[PDB]
Amino acid sequence: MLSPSEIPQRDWFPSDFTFGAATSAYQIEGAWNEDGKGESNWDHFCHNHPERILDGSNSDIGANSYHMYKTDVRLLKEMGMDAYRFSISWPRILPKGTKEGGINPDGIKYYRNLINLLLENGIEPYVTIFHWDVPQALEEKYGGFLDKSHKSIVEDYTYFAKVCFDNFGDKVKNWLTFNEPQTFTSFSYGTGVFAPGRCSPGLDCAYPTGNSLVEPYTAGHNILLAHAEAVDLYNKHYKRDDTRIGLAFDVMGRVPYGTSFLDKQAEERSWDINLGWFLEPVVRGDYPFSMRSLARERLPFFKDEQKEKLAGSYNMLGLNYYTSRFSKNIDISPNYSPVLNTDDAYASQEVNGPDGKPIGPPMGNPWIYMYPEGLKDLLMIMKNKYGNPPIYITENGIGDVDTKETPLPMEAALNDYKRLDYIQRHIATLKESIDLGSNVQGYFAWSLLDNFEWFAGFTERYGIVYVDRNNNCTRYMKESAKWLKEFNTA
Amino acid sequence: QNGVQMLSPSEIPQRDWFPSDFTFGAATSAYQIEGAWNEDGKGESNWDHFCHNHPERILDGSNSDIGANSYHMYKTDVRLLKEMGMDAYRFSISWPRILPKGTKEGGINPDGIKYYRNLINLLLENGIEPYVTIFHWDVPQALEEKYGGFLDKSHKSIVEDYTYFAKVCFDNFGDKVKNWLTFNEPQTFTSFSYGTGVFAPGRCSPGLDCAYPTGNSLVEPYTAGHNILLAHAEAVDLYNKHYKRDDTRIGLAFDVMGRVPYGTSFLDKQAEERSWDINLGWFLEPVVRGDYPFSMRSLARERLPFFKDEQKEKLAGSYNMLGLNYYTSRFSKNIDISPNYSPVLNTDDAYASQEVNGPDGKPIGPPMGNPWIYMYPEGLKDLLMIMKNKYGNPPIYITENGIGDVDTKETPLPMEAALNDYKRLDYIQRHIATLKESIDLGSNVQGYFAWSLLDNFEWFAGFTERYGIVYVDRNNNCTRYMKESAKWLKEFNTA
Repeated sequence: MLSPSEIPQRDWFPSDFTFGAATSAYQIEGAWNEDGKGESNWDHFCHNHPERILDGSNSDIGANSYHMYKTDVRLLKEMGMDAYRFSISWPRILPKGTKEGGINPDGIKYYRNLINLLLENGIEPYVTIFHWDVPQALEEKYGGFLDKSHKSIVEDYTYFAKVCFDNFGDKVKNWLTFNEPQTFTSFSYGTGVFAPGRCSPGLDCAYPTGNSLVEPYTAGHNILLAHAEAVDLYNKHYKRDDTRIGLAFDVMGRVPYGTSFLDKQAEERSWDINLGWFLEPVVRGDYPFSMRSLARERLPFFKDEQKEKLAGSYNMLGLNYYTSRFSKNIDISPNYSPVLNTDDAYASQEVNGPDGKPIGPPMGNPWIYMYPEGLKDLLMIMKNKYGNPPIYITENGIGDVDTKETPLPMEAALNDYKRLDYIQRHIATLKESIDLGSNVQGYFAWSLLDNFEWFAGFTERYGIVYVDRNNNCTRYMKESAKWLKEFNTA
Repeated sequence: QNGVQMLSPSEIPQRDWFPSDFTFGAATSAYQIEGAWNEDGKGESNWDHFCHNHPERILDGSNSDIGANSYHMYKTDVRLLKEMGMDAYRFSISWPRILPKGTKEGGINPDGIKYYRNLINLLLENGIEPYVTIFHWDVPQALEEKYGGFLDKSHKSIVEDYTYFAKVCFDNFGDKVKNWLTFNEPQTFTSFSYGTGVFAPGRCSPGLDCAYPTGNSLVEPYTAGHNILLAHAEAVDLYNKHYKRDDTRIGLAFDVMGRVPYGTSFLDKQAEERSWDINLGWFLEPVVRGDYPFSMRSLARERLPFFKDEQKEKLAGSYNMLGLNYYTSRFSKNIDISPNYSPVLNTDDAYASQEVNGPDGKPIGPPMGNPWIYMYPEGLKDLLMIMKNKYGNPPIYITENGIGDVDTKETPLPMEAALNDYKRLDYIQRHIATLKESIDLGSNVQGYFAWSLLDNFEWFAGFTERYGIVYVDRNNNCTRYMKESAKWLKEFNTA
């Protein structure tokens, strides 16, 4: 269901508000080895462990955007988009990932052509420096963001950002240092469903030698050190009175399981372990109190000089919202003990509350339940607790299932009203939040293109534009994308 | 300052401002007023010892060997309450004056169960409901000298005697008293007795400046507190089957300072929460749900004992009414977890400081005279709303509230000024009015007790402070005179 008068109209938001779509470098690029591109960490994972991909697939082609960016810009423009959020392949720019491994010239040419073409068509680029693709070269030289020396990674990351600032600084006016560090670290060294795939012994991931209790924090700590270092560099030599830098946090809105004041407390620790873990540091200069008290020693401290670079190290914040959960309290005692870094929030995240019903109508996959109301909740917390800063909904959408046993007909795939409904609703929620005081300034539909979904392989289509992989990645606009064209063009 | 800015005439609390069933009274402490520490073979309490062997720990070196010698003037005491039209009267029973050994083997003091016996009937013969406090910091030196008192490691050598000093009370008294209070201000007791050691016996960690610097400021306060909690459920359960009655009620008295964030930051809001926890929740949460509050279990960790499920049962819901002792409030400023900070007292586990001055330099409220009471009636409302909205909105009795006029050797307080306590009158009228606003807001408060119906001994403060609404002439025959406050209260109840 949906509704006539309740349908978001472009003239519901200010003119300067921005609307666009987003994608990930590894998910759409392909050309995994074309033109001297280095081996990313995911290239390795997929190739050597196809048994960690729901369908054993990989992104050696993706949506072949590396060769078809011309059309990607073409869709966007006929869709009348205001901006395009894409990410840059660290391996494609720095094959060895280091300054001295050399700067691959082809990769620079690509992002220049894409950026220029996006600009000639009046589309603003919102670039994500790092979107999970860590050069495999660094992965073996000192264990990527798992570097316990805190320096190699920070310097190797900082130099990468500098190269980006140097070759795309005049055209790119909006930067994002990292994309969802909470996940990346949690999924790469906690559950281990992400590359490299480490985890505590006994658990089931590719390299069960890791430590789901101490690794996520180590990698996440470096990330924050790299952000502060890159942003320091940005503010000192590249920042213009009209350019911005920041980062995107993954986030699900938490809600009390029952009614006990205990579940409200769980909710708080939940928002903390999820959003605050990385937000609090870039805002005040240190992690959430809760975490320092529940993960005690397993969470490094920061030198005063670091606490200083991190605080206020942003002009805008990116929010990636999909669903929400119920947070039920879990008391401290001898009967319980944390398995994952995430179990430190001494709270469980349910989908179904005490009434047995789902926190929202299922959207098709194993985790997306529609609850746009949690979106407003998050927008009010940013507003009332963390200074109501410029927020951009950098990701939002759903993923239609399309597998071997239950392939999804192209005619049906193209008629995504479950998605069209989902988008309209969240976009309407931004009109409610704005009226409620939020400082949101834009929305990005997740996956302008159908593409690789990490461990989910090609079983899900998140795009608003259909990609025929068994053709020549030919593209066909979905109903959602067509509404978005009417929304922007009207 | 000296001048009192009082409430506008129209703003002055009237009696018909509250329901006919609300109750108004005054309160006192056994050791503080009784005196007669030994008369009639009464066992030595822990404070008798402290004061006698350590008069250096008393600001004026005195003790309460006589106090307000109420032991012989209970008739006069009740007569004042009658005149003032008081509805109830809170008081405590002296442990060593029922069992100079706190145990069966030690027996009982005939004249002990006599004193309190007459006291009650007399009170009941004037329409004055009695609210008795089972334990009020007075421990029989018997137990303290035996197994350290409430520092019992076993968790029963002391849970036995108490459950016995208690049970035996319900025997000779639980027949007239319709409202009981197991303990009074456990937090203060523990933290002051085995943390900063200002309270008998005076145990604080090495390096610290107390009488016996060999204790552990970070653990003892947590064990003594642990014991008191068990001793409570034990007793209460006993009273819930051997002395229970439909028109009776039972609970405990919690001391509590209001908490308000120091600054605008959300970090200070968080500090405030841990502060309400280390103070009120430490003991409240246990009797409400069965276990201490999350924050403490995370900040104090191992130092905070656990409970057996057959204990997490006898504590959960062990009360029909709760007692609140409110005096002042504080600003809670966040203090982060880091290599540069480590706890020294059991109270430092709140990772928060309790300021009196705000970031604007000014006091959270006007100083009332002594070293710690700042008038902030709003804090009382905040508390009542938490009891309401978070802890079930149970029956609350403001069991203590008042101020202490300073009276020392170097700065004697003339009886004339002592008798005109407009600073105290204003403090009471303001807190009483705050209850009227709390009642309209939904709070389930049902009574108010003025702290110290009598001028008396003030623990480590000795006789330097007069908290009474009735002046006591110790340099006479403890002759009593009503202060201006007590006179208004008589008009408030009588009008």
